[PDB]
Amino acid sequence: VSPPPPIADEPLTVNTGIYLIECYSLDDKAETFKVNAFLSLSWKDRRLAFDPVRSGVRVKTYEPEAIWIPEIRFVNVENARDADVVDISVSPDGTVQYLERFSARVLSPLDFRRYPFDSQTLHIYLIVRSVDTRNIVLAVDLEKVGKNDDVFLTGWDIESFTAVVKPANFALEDRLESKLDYQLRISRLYFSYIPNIILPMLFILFISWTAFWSTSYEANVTLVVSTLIAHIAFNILVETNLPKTPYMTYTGAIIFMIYLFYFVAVIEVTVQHYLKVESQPARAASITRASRIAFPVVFLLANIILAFLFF
Amino acid sequence: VSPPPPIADEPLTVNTGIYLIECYSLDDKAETFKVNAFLSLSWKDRRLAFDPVRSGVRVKTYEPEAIWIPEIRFVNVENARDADVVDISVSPDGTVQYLERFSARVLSPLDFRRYPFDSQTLHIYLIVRSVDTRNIVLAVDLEKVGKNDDVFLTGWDIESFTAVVKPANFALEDRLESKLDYQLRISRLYFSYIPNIILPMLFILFISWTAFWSTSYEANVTLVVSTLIAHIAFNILVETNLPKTPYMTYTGAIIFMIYLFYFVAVIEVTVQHYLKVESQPARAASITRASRIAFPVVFLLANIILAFLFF
Amino acid sequence: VSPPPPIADEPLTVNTGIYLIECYSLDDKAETFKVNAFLSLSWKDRRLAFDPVRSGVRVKTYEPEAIWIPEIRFVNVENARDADVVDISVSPDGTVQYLERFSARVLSPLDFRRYPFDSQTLHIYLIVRSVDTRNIVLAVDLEKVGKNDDVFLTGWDIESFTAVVKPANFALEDRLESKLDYQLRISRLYFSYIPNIILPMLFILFISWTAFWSTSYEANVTLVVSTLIAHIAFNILVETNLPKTPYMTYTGAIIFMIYLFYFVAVIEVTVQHYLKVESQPARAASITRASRIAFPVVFLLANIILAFLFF
Amino acid sequence: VSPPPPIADEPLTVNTGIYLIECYSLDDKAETFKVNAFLSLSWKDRRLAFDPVRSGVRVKTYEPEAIWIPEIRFVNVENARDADVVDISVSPDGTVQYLERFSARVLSPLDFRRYPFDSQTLHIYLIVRSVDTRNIVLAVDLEKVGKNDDVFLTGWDIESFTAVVKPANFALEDRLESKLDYQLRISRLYFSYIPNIILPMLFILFISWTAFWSTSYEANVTLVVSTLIAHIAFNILVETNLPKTPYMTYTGAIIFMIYLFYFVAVIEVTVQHYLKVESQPARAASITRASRIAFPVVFLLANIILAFLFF
Amino acid sequence: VSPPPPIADEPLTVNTGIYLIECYSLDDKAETFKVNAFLSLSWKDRRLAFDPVRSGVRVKTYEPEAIWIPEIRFVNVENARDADVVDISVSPDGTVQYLERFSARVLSPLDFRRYPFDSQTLHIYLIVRSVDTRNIVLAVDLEKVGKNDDVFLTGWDIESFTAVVKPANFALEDRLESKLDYQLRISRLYFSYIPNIILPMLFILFISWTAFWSTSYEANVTLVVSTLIAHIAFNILVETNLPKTPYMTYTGAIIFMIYLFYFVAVIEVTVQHYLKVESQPARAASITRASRIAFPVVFLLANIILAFLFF
Ligand SMILES: [Cl-]
Ligand SMILES: [Cl-]
Ligand SMILES: [Cl-]
Ligand SMILES: [Cl-]
Ligand SMILES: [Cl-]
Repeated sequence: VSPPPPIADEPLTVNTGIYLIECYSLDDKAETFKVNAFLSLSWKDRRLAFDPVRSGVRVKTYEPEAIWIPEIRFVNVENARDADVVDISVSPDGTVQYLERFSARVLSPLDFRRYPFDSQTLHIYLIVRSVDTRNIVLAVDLEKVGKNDDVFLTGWDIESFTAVVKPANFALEDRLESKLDYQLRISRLYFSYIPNIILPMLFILFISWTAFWSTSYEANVTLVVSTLIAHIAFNILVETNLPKTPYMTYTGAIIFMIYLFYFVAVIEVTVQHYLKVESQPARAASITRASRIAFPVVFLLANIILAFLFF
Repeated sequence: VSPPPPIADEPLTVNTGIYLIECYSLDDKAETFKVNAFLSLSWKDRRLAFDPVRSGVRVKTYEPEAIWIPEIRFVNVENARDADVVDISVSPDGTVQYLERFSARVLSPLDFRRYPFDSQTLHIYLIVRSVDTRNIVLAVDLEKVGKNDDVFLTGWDIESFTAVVKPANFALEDRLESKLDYQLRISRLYFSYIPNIILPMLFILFISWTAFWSTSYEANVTLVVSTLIAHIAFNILVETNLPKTPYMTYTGAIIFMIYLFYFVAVIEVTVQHYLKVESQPARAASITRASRIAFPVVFLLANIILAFLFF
Repeated sequence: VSPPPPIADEPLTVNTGIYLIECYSLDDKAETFKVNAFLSLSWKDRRLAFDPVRSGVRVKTYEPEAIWIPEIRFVNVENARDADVVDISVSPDGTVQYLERFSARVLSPLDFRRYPFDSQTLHIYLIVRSVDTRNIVLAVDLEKVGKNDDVFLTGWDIESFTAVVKPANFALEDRLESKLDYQLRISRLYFSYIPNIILPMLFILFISWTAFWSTSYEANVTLVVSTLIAHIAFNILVETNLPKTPYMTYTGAIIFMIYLFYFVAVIEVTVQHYLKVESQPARAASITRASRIAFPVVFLLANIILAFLFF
Repeated sequence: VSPPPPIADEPLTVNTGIYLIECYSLDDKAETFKVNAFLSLSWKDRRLAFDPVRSGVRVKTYEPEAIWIPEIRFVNVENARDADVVDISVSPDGTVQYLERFSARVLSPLDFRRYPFDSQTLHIYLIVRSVDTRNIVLAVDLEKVGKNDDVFLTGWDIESFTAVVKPANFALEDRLESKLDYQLRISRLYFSYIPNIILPMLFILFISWTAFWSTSYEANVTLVVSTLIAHIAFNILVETNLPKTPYMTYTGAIIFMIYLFYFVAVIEVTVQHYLKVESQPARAASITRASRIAFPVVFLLANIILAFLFF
Repeated sequence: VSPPPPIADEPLTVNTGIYLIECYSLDDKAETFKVNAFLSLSWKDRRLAFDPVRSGVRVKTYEPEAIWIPEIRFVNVENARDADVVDISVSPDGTVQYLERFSARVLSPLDFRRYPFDSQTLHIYLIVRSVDTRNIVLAVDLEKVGKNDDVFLTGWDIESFTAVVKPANFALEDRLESKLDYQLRISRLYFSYIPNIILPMLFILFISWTAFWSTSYEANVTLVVSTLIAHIAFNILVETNLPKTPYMTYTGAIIFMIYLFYFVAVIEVTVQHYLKVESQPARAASITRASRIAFPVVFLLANIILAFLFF
């Protein structure tokens, strides 16, 4: 089977449409997401036209083998989609109505700089390589584009499944290629963030600060070092629930600052001691009393600057 | 092969039935479960009818190729099912008796808010896309719906495999679609919950409370901080056995409250000390003696409120 | 091709036999095991019979397409087996000698209640669905059932590959089905159990008991709490080597009791102190001296009761 | 279905070209990377030549079956590529223009000796086995070699996709084989290295050094041992983000030196004590005061030697 | 197509040869290794013989369909190999020259008793099941057996790819089977063993021994228990880099002995104290002074006995 010849110097337009049946398995690491959906295509193959009175039928159904179907592919798929033809329906003028059900692991990039307040746009790029006998351009049939209301992505809000109606046609390896963009907007919904990650991580840091209402260097050391280990222990626990990135996340910035607040604390404790040791206990208690208000206020301000810096 | 024409303006009813052979691989994370089962279908194709005395046979067996079979699919499957035709049997009136054996990873959502007392309902949605020449509606043949007594899901009680006899018919991409709901009820059976998760997590919290029958700030600090690290260490150990959710679980609420009870404890210990340090040892021991009854009773009440709040 | 007609009202018997070539990949979690083996089948198709003098041949070899072969399947397989026909040989009386080489992930349940002294029986269930024209019953040909001497399952002793010659025939979806049971007996061989898991877990518990030959509440606390953390640390280390179950294991029972022996220990230490603190040092040292013999003996007895309870 | 006969004794040159569509899944462990790309090939099969006036066509398009295509393979692929023919175009002189779209997991080795400053060269080796009737040599058509601007490898800078135009021809199993080298240059971009790995690992080491401005052997021990455990705890946390190699990495060298700086520290602390214990408190404080400048300066120099040694 | 008839009562010899292209993915756990290679076969089918002057050709190339090819398989493969025919060449005497490129996950057993000094022999078993019309024996063509110089197995030294020229012919399911053994010798090259695993594990054990140059039971307890936790912590870190076996490894024996050296140490510390407590400080310091030389020397000897015991 060969492409349908053009009556005039015109390209064939293939009216696309993707309906998400079930969208799942979003790999925050691999920047992948698996989607099970419907692809719909329509074009005019005048060779396939018929007289309905003579044929005794209003619409003829054909097997993929039997007729010409355009080589539609995806740019950002891992390996080729696991498609299965659902229906092929030729109207008496030659307007083929194709529908397939596919499932493919897509590769859209993810940004976690604002984690756990991050929001994504998941791309699904449709392409069609123009043949040597006639060029092919894509088009979005807005009716045949949608999503099932039951489509669920646990911990995310599935905002909208839209499509840039504008196909960015370009040249590749001395041939025209028509490219459509299907964008799936999702926004994070991490509820348990504060009780699971921040709130307990804050208490461990606060427990460390009880070393300013103490003067025992033996108690002070246990207090600061022990809480530091408790901090690292808890970080190991929330390793799962955290973004594993080559850049700095919003949450990653907070965690880092907390490591520093342990470091500064130890300095205070060591100073408070070395002053008392060197018999200057005025400046010793002056520094401890200061820290009481200093450490918290500074932390608050720092976390404000920090926050606004990302948002 | 074309669909069977109606006698009048009626739709074709396809009598479904799923028999679970072996149900396994329930991913508590991915909200998936793999199932190996039998799909049975029945409809009336009057073209296929015969006079048994003339044909000399009671039932004729046909190859899938040879006769018309309806395109039945699943909505919530990951990738297409690994089906295989077992038998096709046409009775003398045209009633085709189809049977296939399949295996597919299903996507039903899971709720762990009541963990480890949670109970699920696992959905398997059957669909059939109506042809352009006649519409198709589904039906449940209650007899052909069941499960093998040996079907095992370790740590769960497989309650019932039922089906909502009511097919929710709807319109999609300008065509009718009939949808059936097959629900598999499972309820958790986590026996070792108390000895594996709660009982050792309780002892570690109690060990921390022995700081109210002490007055040594050096011992008190070691006691509370060390048990806090022991708590976090044990949490890392039961990380496996716990639900990894964006919402709060019943168990997750208990764990959180325990983090707080360490925080409050440290405050007590710091207060008991700062009072003794500031030479007010009456209010110092008053607070320690109070906590002895306070901390436990409060914890008990809190865990009662907590419990009833989920149940 | 259609089934071989009976002489009279008798069923066709298909003589089975499975020879394990290589048995591997036993998932203690998923309760699966992968097996690469030979399936052999024999039945009498009198239509296929020949006069060897006329045909000039002793045995005729046929292609699977060419002749009738019974639909043999497995009940507890994950997805369909990766079979490949090795040989089909018809003797002059019609006795077909079929042989295929397959590979399938089986689903037999595992019991770890006696871990690491547990022993399993791995089931491979063979079925054959009776046709509408004649019923089919299975049979074991003891000669064609065996295993390669090189079949290895690391850490297990492959005891015996046997088969219950009795096929449990039953009714399913209005038809007879013959079911054979192929059992593979394996017994655990965990040598390094004592040096890897128990022996170091015992020392950590003993180190904690050196708090009865001490009177320093500062030393006593460090001793008990630190060893408790060491205990939990080591439990995290042997998490791999341990059974992850919703029930109680033999080993899991020991581990739990050890958590309790830390709890009781802390009570002793706190009591020894609170008595010395309240100036009753007779009952203080009496309790410490007692524990010296008490804690060990009690532990021994408890571990005896415990052991006999499972065995 | 036979190769094109040579005009003279010269070999057939097949003009190659790979265009990376989407490059992803770089396994730092398995030394693999998955790539989805276009392979383009061109050669002259004079048998396929035509007179365009007589044939009434400018360019003839053929099915892979219909014409001779050279057996092109990859050396370093895991399993065979998931290729799909996009277009085959024969010009009137016999110049075949082949294009396929493939996806294969490649096996290029990785070197992490300079981690996280490492830079790789990812090899994709193209081969063609010379037939018994005529030899085949490869060639790079620089125009048909490139990459999509959107090709992303998270945490890496995709420098250049080049090809050594020189095909290294050699003999294998008594036949000529032409081998082309496609090199993909990538350089690491680990931004968060200092805040995620080094900076907190440095603070923990510094906290340990506060034992030189102390004289309490009880505090000194807690200080050094606790930080050592905090060190090991943090190493467990950054286990993910680190190279798991049988050789020494740059980072691995730093980590090792840090383990040693804890060891030397403990010696100091033990010495400072044993001197004070043996009533030689001049050499006791002399050693502590020394370490104050010693430990840091030595560490700095050591890390300089260390650094220059890899770079 | 049927097998080539013999001249007399002789068997057909098929000259084998495997050339490793890329050998990778060695699972130390699953005892598997994936290999991408060339399989070459040669036999004499006198039916296929030709007169080169009449045929006008030196060598004729045939499609797998067209001529008879022997059913060669592997014994220790997981699932069937992903083979692809590269070339079939018949010389004028009937000597067929077959070549295929395959990729299969092999199952050879591994021994880690001498870890990280272990050395393996990786088996690839070739078999051919003799037909009912003529028997088939295998043979090694030493020329067609080899490996690519670039074949890499990270952390191992690929010593030699050899083959036992002696095919172990045997009877299975009433038929002859010829079995060839292809052995791949590999020896471990774990360079970073000492700096990554032993050297830091030694320091942690030595840090514990600084309790013999101390008399503070409070310091002594912290010292020994803390280092024990540091030991367990480091063991968790090197869990990756270690062999997960049901038997005892060389390394596993060292680790165990170290657990014991902590146990003995605690006893010393407890004794040194209980003697000083019972006012016998001569035997108290005598035991501490002894241990100073005892513990190290004993450890050295023990590690010598230990070492020689495995080697
Ligand atoms: Cl695609
Ligand atoms: Cl489906
Ligand atoms: Cl099966
Ligand atoms: Cl390839
Ligand atoms: Cl094979």
